[PDB]
Amino acid sequence: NPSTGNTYINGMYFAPTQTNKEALDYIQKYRVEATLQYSGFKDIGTKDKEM
Amino acid sequence: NPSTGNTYINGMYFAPTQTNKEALDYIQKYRVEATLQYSGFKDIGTKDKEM
Repeated sequence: NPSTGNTYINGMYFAPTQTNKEALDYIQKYRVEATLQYSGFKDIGTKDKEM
Repeated sequence: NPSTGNTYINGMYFAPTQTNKEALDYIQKYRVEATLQYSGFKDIGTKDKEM
């Protein structure tokens, strides 16, 4: 954000290395709870991963 | 920064309020010391303001 840049999040990854290429596959859904900007710490969805 | 949101600093304004137009125009130089990128907490100069 150009004004008072605080790098508001757009998304995420989870790095693949040689080993976890089997372990990152069993996780199908992702529940996230975050702290937004104008309100506090809300519970935000469980939608599927994006890959 | 493009590869990782880290927001390296470039400069530093000081906001002029109605009640402090005398104090800021009184200060000529500014001595700075911060955490650098690859070096440590070095000291860097005392150069004049730039207005």
